[PDB]
Amino acid sequence: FTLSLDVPTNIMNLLFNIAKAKNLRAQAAANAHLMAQI
Repeated sequence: FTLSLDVPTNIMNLLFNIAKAKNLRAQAAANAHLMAQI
């Protein structure tokens, strides 16, 4: 990334999605250590 100033639409969407899925699974699989078992 250009000195940390590399957040284009092609990246933003990806980053937004990554953070989206990463946080989802983080607060799901890492919050109750059994919320992602079903």
